[PDB]
Amino acid sequence: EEKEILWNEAKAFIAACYQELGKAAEVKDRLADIKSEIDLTGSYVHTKEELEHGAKMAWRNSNRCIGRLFWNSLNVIDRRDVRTKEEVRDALFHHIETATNNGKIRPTITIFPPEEKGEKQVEIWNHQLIRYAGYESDGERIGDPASCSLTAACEELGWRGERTDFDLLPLIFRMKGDEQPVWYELPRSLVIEVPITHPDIEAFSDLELKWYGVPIISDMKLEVGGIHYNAAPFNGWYMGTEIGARNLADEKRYDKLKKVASVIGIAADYNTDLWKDQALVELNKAVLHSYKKQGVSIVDHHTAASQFKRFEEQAEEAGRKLTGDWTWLIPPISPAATHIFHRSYDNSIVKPNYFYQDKPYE
Amino acid sequence: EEKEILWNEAKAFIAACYQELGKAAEVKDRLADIKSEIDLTGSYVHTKEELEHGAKMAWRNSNRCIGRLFWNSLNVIDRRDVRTKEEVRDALFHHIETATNNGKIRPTITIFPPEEKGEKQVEIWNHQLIRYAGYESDGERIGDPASCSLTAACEELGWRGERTDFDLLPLIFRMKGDEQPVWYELPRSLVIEVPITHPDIEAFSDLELKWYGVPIISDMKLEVGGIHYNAAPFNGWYMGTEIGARNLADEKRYDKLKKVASVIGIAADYNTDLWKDQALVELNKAVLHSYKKQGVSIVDHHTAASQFKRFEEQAEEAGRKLTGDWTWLIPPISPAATHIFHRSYDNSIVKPNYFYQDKPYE
Ligand code: HEM
Ligand code: HEM
Ligand SMILES: Cc1cc(N)nc(COc2cncc(CNCCc3cccc(F)c3)c2)c1
Ligand SMILES: Cc1cc(N)nc(COc2cncc(CNCCc3cccc(F)c3)c2)c1
Ligand SMILES: C[C@H](O)[C@H](O)[C@H]1CNc2nc(N)[nH]c(=O)c2N1
Ligand SMILES: C[C@H](O)[C@H](O)[C@H]1CNc2nc(N)[nH]c(=O)c2N1
Ligand SMILES: [Cl-]
Ligand SMILES: [Cl-]
Repeated sequence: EEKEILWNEAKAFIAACYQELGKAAEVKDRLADIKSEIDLTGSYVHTKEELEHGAKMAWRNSNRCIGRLFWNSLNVIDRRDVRTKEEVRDALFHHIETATNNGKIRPTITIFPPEEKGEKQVEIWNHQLIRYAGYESDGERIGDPASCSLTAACEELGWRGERTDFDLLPLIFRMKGDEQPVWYELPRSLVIEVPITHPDIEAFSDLELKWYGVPIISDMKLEVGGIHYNAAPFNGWYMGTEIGARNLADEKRYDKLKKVASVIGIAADYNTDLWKDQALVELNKAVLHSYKKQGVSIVDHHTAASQFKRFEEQAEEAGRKLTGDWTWLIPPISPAATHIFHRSYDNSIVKPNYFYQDKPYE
Repeated sequence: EEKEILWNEAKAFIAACYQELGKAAEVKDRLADIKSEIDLTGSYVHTKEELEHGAKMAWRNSNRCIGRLFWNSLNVIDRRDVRTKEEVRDALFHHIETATNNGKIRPTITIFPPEEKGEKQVEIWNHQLIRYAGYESDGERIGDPASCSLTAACEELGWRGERTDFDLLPLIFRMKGDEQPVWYELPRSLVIEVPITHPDIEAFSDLELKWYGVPIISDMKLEVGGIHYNAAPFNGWYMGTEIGARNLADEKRYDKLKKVASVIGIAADYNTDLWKDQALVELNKAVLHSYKKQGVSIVDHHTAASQFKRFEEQAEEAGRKLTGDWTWLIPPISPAATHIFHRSYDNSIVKPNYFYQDKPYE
């Protein structure tokens, strides 16, 4: 059964991949090769062409992603050759450097060896490669609450955070054969951060807010033609609302709205004053302004929605079915000001794609 | 088949209705009565108790409604006794008066005779009892574009609008047996309107915006125990966002955001300035302020969401399954600031309920 699943997915992937690459005449022979290889070894190995396009198709099929217009320009780094934790660490460091690109962010994915018998070769513990630690003890909340369980895990393994609101978590991953993951502190020279200021309101800096430049998802599984790439971190640039409307605004995250209201000089007493709404807008203006002043790539939700419309149009012109998750595609502020809000999307799952997987901690 | 459907729905409704009313011992006899009545006549007649509670259950089951906390206090007016267009007109006039209640809006429903053989006794053409006309000719847009097709229909029948941006449409409905609907102009003394001003920005009045006090949906079908009440208009009070984020903001409605931006003194040139978002917030603050100053009932989306949370809690305590449409329940501004955004809802259809029906025009 396990191998029949692999063969079925491989058949579907290769046909589709080779179609798009105008290599349709080579499907027949390559399928035989794969079929023999699965019979002999219990698996098959992607060509670099197949792997690159698979990772691109996977982004294109990500229903919850508004930034899919640029699926075909994804920078794919092939690291199936790594065998040591030093090599994984350096590959991860390199990803941060080249994706950051001095602020001109390059959408990039680094692909590590895939699962064998469902056996992971490399197991990344980080949710993102760059993220802030979180602490909760004796009514004391510090940092990012979403990071509380990973933070406590790292601190088991001998790491200690400074207990600032923005402690950088170490890279943490486990190798096949090892019982414990290893952790490495991030070189600060690799991590761009942006202080949040407001274009009009000088007092905004009193909040001492900041965020990191590059969101690098490192805990999802990339599936291509029946092959499970459990370790394959990828990044784009931020949409402003992810930071200003969620990361810094959610009560279960940094919960900054009351403080924003105070520094922008409005009362936070009456629901009918819409003070949360006003604070959200100003905080979001601040995030966009700050990233642009520093020369770090970012997109606002209006521009992003316009780009996504072009993605929709391109899908139609290419004769591709479009899939999407309305609940994730709408931005968390002024969603009805985007075209997305006013139409519906088929939330079917097409492969290749990126998938959730169970956390090794918790 | 038609009558078996009626009997099945009746069985399910009466059992549930009489349970909630603590009249469970009377289910058996009432079902026989209904069963005989369907056999003899092809239908059955609700007691006033059944009708009132049915209309209440129907509101409680309305998945897309955030204001369901107050389902049990709905004011039900039984007008199954009407036979003449004069009686329907006066019933409609009365609904507007008593629901408006000098600004202290009473959630009310007026229930007209139900369909017989799927044959309507009364056929209401209005989408809401109080709404603005819309015109489109020679590139000229006036009023509410959502009303363009009904407006053109009324103007076929001898009505003529003043072609102001806020022409009140006449009541328009057709009686069984008549080929054409009749129309009656609304007495202005019955219709409360609210001029939109802003609490801080004096120039806001230059926009000369206004809206009507009471949203009275008059084109949906109320279904109770297999009986189709196609004509049964109902009202609540407005949630502010319905007016400020949709009716006045949508490009396909009044499309006022650029004008709002100008009068609040901000540029409408760059997506990254979030000018639409800022304009939306101020326009929505204006709507809430204006309704409150005039003494007309209204609720903000934060307070409404808090109320809906209590509805959720009450459903659980009563042992009732909760149903809802996430896509309609989230407010169109700052949705992630409400609890609704952060959970999921089962969108199953439970009866009694209100349903869409085909328009007699278009
Ligand atoms: C280039 C800039 C990009 C932008 C602005 C962007 C924007 C977004 C946003 C706003 C979300 C919503 C997630 C949330 O609300 O927390 C999202 C989800 C997602 N994006 Fe993108 N994205 C970009 C690039 C990429 C790339 C390069 C990939 C992968 C190759 C990707 C794959 C995804 C996936 C898988 C999700 C959903 C993750 C989940 O299920 O939780 N995106 N994107
Ligand atoms: C008391 C104040 C009420 C408030 C604040 C309220 C709020 C809302 C809101 C905001 C919507 C969303 C509709 C849209 O986005 O256009 C809605 C939908 C709805 N409400 Fe309510 N509502 C109230 C009372 C009622 C009453 C009395 C009924 C019926 C007895 C009702 C039945 C519905 C129905 C059926 C819908 C969905 C209509 C559709 O499918 O398009 N509501 N409500
Ligand atoms: C590559 C990329 C670029 C960009 N601008 N934004 C993204 C956002 O993608 C994610 C960011 N952060 C977390 C996730 C995954 N979250 C999984 C947990 C979860 C599940 C369901 C709902 C929820 F709110 C949270 C995806 C990814
Ligand atoms: C009773 C009541 C109170 C209150 N505050 N708000 C409401 C709102 O309910 C509606 C208001 N206006 C129109 C409708 C029905 N719209 C049907 C057309 C439609 C279908 C699907 C999507 C859409 F945007 C529009 C319901 C109803
Ligand atoms: C059909 C499409 O999802 C459309 O934009 C929906 C979204 N959710 C909504 N929510 C509300 N409250 N009102 C609406 O008219 C809609 N329209
Ligand atoms: C599961 C629940 O619907 C939750 O609030 C969803 C809604 N849509 C979302 N949309 C985005 N972009 N990000 C999220 O985390 C969520 N969470
Ligand atoms: Cl993030
Ligand atoms: Cl309305």
